[PDB]
Amino acid sequence: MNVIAILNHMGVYFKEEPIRELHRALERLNFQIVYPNDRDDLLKLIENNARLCGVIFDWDKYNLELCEEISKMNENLPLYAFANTYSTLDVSLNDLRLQISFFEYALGAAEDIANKIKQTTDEYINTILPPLTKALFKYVREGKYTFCTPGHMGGTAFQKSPVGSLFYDFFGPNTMKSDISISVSELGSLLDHSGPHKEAEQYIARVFNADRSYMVTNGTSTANKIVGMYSAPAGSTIL
Amino acid sequence: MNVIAILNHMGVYFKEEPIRELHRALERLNFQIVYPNDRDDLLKLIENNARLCGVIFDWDKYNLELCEEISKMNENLPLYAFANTYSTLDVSLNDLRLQISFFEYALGAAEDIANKIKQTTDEYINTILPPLTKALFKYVREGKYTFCTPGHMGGTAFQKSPVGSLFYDFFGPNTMKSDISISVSELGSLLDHSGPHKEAEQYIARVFNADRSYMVTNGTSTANKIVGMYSAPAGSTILIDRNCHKSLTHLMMMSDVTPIYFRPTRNAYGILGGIPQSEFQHATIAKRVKETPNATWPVHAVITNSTYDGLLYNTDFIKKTLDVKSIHFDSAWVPYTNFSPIYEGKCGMSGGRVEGKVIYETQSTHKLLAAFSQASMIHVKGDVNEETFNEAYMMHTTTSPHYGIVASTETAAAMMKGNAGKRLINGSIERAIKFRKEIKRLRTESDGWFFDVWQPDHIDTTECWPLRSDSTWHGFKNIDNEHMYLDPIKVTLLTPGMEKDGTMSDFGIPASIVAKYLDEHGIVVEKTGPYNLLFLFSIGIDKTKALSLLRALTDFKRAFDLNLRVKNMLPSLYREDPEFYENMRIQELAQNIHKLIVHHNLPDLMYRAFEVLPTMVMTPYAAFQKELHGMTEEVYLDEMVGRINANMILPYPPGVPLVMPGEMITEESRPVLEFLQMLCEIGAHYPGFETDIHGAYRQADGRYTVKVLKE
Amino acid sequence: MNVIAILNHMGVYFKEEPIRELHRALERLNFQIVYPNDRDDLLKLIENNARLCGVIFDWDKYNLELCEEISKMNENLPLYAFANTYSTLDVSLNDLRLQISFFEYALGAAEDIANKIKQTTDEYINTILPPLTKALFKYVREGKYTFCTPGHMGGTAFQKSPVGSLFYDFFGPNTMKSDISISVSELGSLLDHSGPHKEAEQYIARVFNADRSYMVTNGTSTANKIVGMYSAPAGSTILIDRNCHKSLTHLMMMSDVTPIYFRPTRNAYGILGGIPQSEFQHATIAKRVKETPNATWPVHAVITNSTYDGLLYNTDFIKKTLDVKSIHFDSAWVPYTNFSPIYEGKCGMSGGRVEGKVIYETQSTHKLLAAFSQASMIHVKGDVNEETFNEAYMMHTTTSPHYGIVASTETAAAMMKGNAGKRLINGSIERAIKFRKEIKRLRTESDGWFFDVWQPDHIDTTECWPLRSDSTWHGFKNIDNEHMYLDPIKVTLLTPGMEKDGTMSDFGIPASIVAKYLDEHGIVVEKTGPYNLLFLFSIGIDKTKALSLLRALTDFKRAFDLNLRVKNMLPSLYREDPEFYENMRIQELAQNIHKLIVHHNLPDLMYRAFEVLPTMVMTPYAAFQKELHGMTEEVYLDEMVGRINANMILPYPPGVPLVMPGEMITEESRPVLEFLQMLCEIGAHYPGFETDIHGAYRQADGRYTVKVLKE
Ligand SMILES: *Cc1c(COP(=O)(O)O)cnc(C)c1O
Ligand SMILES: *Cc1c(COP(=O)(O)O)cnc(C)c1O
Ligand SMILES: *Cc1c(COP(=O)(O)O)cnc(C)c1O
Repeated sequence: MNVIAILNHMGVYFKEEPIRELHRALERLNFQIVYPNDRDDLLKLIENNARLCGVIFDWDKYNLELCEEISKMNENLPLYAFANTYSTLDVSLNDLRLQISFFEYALGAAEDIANKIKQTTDEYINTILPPLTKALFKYVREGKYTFCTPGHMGGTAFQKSPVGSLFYDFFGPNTMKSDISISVSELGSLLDHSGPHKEAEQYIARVFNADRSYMVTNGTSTANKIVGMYSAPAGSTIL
Repeated sequence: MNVIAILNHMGVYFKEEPIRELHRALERLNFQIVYPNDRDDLLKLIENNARLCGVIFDWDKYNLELCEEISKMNENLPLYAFANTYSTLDVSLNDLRLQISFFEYALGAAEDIANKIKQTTDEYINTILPPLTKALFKYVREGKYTFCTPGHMGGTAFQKSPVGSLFYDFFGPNTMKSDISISVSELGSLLDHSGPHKEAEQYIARVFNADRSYMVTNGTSTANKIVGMYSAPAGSTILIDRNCHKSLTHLMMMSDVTPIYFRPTRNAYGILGGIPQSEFQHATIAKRVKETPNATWPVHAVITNSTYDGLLYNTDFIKKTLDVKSIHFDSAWVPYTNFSPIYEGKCGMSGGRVEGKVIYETQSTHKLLAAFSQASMIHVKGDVNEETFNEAYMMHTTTSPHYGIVASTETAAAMMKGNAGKRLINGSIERAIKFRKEIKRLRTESDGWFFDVWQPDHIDTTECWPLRSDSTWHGFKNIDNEHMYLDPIKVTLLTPGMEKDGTMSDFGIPASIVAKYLDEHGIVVEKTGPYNLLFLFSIGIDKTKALSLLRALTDFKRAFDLNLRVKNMLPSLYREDPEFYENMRIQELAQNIHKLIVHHNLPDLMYRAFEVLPTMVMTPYAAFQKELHGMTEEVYLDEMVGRINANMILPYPPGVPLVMPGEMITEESRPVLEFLQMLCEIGAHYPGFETDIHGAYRQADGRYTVKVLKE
Repeated sequence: MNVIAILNHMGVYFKEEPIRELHRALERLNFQIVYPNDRDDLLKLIENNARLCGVIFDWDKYNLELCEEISKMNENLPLYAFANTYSTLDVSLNDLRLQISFFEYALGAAEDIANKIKQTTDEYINTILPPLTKALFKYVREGKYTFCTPGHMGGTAFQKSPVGSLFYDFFGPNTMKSDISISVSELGSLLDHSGPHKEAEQYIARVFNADRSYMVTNGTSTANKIVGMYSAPAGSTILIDRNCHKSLTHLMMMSDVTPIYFRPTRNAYGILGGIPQSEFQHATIAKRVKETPNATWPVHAVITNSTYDGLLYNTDFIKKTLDVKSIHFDSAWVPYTNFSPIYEGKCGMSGGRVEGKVIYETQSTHKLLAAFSQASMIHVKGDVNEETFNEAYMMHTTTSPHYGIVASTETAAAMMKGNAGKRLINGSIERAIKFRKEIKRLRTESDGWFFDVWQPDHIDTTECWPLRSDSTWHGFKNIDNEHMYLDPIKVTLLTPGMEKDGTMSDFGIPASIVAKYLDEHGIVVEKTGPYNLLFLFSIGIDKTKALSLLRALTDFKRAFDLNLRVKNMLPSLYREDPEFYENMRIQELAQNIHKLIVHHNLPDLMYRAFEVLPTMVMTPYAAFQKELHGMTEEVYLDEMVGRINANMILPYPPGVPLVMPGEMITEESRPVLEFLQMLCEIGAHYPGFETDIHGAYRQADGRYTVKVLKE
């Protein structure tokens, strides 16, 4: 997730020069820059490419041809449209879910714009991800809780055995660090149904239209036997 | 400041080759080179980009299309125009302030041209900056004076402590070196009023049209106490306005004076109007003198122009009818009524010197300008004693002023002179009027309810809209004509909830709910409460911050029409009480609060609690003296009829004082006490909307207690 | 803060290879790598270099030589010690605050180690900083709030004007972004005393040993007015010291109180001592009450501890003999009498809570510490009312404080906490005692006259030298034992010119000539005049600024013994009058001024003028009321016997008040007027050394005029 789109070329210099200054500032924080062509070019960069999170275009050029087609696909994609002096909204742009970030064409302030894009991108990551997954990714980058199960502890024992180094370098460092048990306080437990695990049951049942949705960790073949041991008395009758 | 512009391309080689040689010479001295396109390209590099100082163009190509448009934006802007053999000036280029530097197209002399541009740029910096700020910047680069105050001495002690290195590296090396005191000879002292500080006081008064002006380093709240302690002896009489600030109340509590409160006008939405013209008469002021025990002739008058909302007065009528030798205008919200033709004769500085009188103003600096906090001014228009007024200024200013704020106080005045400063006031007005038209355009075309702007039906003109007597938008009963004006930059948004006659309605959304939604995206509401919203459109609000407010208003209608949840809209309000705000939606909360306003009747109790002034027993100065002795007690809110309060009641909403410290609530001020008991019931059922009254302490049962004086 | 230290070299390859791999990984996250030599090399990288936060060393090599010396300086300093297989702790390493992070020498895992160092470094930053400063740094990096105050909003308006870009590019981007008001929820408000501002009052009072410490944002001159406006009702009685500051005089002119002036001790050199122990008795205070009309029992006492020269008193005797429920200590020059064992029982905060009394102190911040200007504190030691004292603090502090100074006020209290902060107090004392020994060493070994330090004959000890009764260095006649102390960091250089008995000599150089000579190299004398030179040896004076002062003193003896010209020695004085100072040398100017002091008799006319007290007719508050009406006139200096003055006379030298506003010069105070007429004659012959008296206006003939009240 580091693709920034810069659509259209006004042909002037006071608008393209800030783009050239921003081109060298976004690459310092690991971000790919793409230059789409016409309106149909930007539409192909959203359905096909899924690692996009930034769309830069002139607000006084396509204010109704881009704010409608993008909202039908991704209703939370951060838009980095650049407005002008005589810029305004439209009456047909009220019932659309968008995230437009306005800016200007000022020289020297390209460094401050790069910090706002990185902060806005972090807000999009924290929104599309559930709170249970957010706690797992944050524990890897921020988490030094030792003396906890499992025994590998993010792949510590694999760095001592020669055969264990081949199994740790196959998946990745972030793979073994995300394999933790219920030995963490800020993540709760699955059997306790509290904390992040409590909000996960309400987030799945609401989207899938249900009242109480669980998470079976042994496939469907095991989940069928859980229901069968609830409404089947001894010597009764099942269909 | 290192941007050099090279406009156009002649196509020839004897003119473009010196440009290529100069391109490699200017980069050696840290200068950015830009290549604009046509004539409209260079015009966009001045209004948007402010770090530009060099314009290179052919003189025999655009000698009239560039020398006129640039002169309308900046006067001292250097113009590095290249002339030819058959080149001359124009008759239409005599009354224009420009700085044209001629050169040639000689090869090999590109190094000598770069030295001339660097010196010209240095002369531009030493000219547009005031001598006080210029001497401060030169002292940092050239200044090795030791054994001086403060103790940090440019950040010397911070390099020895491990924790001090994090605080020094945050601001910068040039930040701590500029924080010096009066231990410098070539910069003078602020209390001495000599040297660079003497020329700075005469420069600020010339920009803001005044005779003498000081630099208060403790905000406007302190500047109001310096003037009040100059024309109000012990046992005199002052004419302070009712809509006073928290600092203005302390002025009455620190001086043994007998104030006379006025009766400003107001409507039903809570918008503070103004003082009628009948209160400024001679028979009206003299009538309240005999009725008030221990009161002589008023020798000072305090007028809050403008108020907290943003409604100017008419100084052309006050300076002639009001017979007060010391008239004060608390200009804590209009530090710009000078550099615009639609603001002539609206403030105290606009006009001439009034004989036998004097005008005082406390223009705020860190409010609607661009400077550090705790900065104010004292504008004096008249003939006052210099040896007497100087002693009153030292009673509120320390002997070691912070030059980091003093340099910014004068900088805000230097940013206003010239065409580059006039476009900041007019630029904010054009962006404000444009935002006013975007609301009326998205109101009729929309399908449903929409926000409204407290403005007349005709806003095509570009001036202050007068509050006439044949209009229905202001809603003021019996208002004086040509006395109350409207501030264009002070856009007052009205939320649907009330009618045009002052009653209520079935469908309505309070302004307190919208204020919480704006804080989520990052919008701070200045004033909120019943059905009104206030925003600040100063010179710092550019086109990005202005358009960000309209998008947040359109998103509130979408989330309300679709009936969303509180958790999926207001995450900050959900964290206050997740149990109560669980199964509650955005339409259930907006309708339950609206029914409480109609049931408790807010517009009627608020309008009748501010007009009837409570009986003032003693002076506000005597109320604070009894508190220091220890004769104070805490009683309940329902048990206080006939007692003398100790503090000032500042209920939110709105934001005006209710009972002054020293008054008594008798049988005449009955609706005054009913306003306090009404807010305690409406602000106790739903979390997040608690009652906010400065003076009422919350206990453990819900009943608020106030501090009164013992009998 | 990005210095990582790697000590020693094992010589093996399995330990040095991970060091080289980590060298290429730490540089990717901006970190400086250093390689010290032996054990003494690492110790020099902590005291001198404060930007260090990482020490890498072998655990099985120096487990006891490094874990003890480092803990004595910085306790929270992270230690990246690398252990081995057979590694263990020590019994002598239990009572030491350390942060040891164990690692291995695994290849390829250098990337994971770099992430742990960056996370550990972030923990050190989020620990040594107070929560109020932590919220300010996080708001700059993370903050998207629009429509806030002030109008600049981190420098938005400065990017639109050409003159505004020069003021924004000087400080830095992070400077203007940290200047926000009380419009932020996650930072609280200063007037509300909640959130981060609530924990800041408990963090400063705990370190400085207090119960309620506030943050004044207008210097010490304003904090003294808040204390006086709390325990001094109208028509009461206060015990203010005679050697009061300019702000302390205005406190008496703003409150209708009856002050009682003391009679501190003094010598002939101009160094004022302190209040004797006989003035604190019950028979002395009650005697002046009956003699002074309209005066009751004193309820507040203002004690200047220490004075302007730096002389500590004895609080162990005042808190028991002085029967005042509100004893104030003006600690504007000793913000460190707590972090050293040689300062116990010398201030009001040292010790416990006095039964029935309260201690109020206004310790300065931008005087002898490291913070922005206009910063002070209010220390409360006792059981007082919180709701009553809160109203007095809001009468001098604006509603929109400057967080750039508030963050620096609490930072000064955090830079002194811990052993890393205590080394700055003890380090400044060791550098001060060393400077005192260098003067006596260069005095006897030299050939001729040399400067002298006002210190006892025995300075081998490291403590405050008491002023005994059997000594001749202090010169105070009839002084109380164990009452007056000496500040070691307050070195007073006594220039030759007077004897040890109080009379005059034949060969000497006044201190006024030396004061201007030090300014040529960049040294400003704090206090000069007769034959004294006061300096400040705070934490800002490092080993470079201390040694530079002695070198400038040795150059004055060389230029005076060789008899040089004024033009080739004092170029600043020569530019004032090149015609008069043409054929004049350094010996002719030094001998002519010395004869004028003996002729006019300065020590006798100064010791007798400041000793007696003029007849106080009315209170200082009533003197300012008559000035506002306009009954003030300007009379000559020779025509004022029997009149009432309006301003305070502050003659230079020395720098202490002479006549308070509201007193009368009759037949008893005859030497008082003789001191003013003597300075008008000695300061008129030679330019540059003119008479400097705050209150006397210079005319066109030479005679100074003062402002008195009309009869
Ligand atoms: C495939 C299948 C299963 C097994 O699914 P798993 O998730 O692998 O356990 C169970 N029931 C039915 C009807 C299936 O088709
Ligand atoms: C905001 C305001 C003040 C306080 O301004 P500061 O400069 O922060 O002291 C004082 N008076 C009025 C009328 C105000 O609106
Ligand atoms: C220097 C001084 C002051 C003034 O200090 P500021 O912080 O600049 O206001 C006040 N009182 C005393 C005793 C001083 O020495």
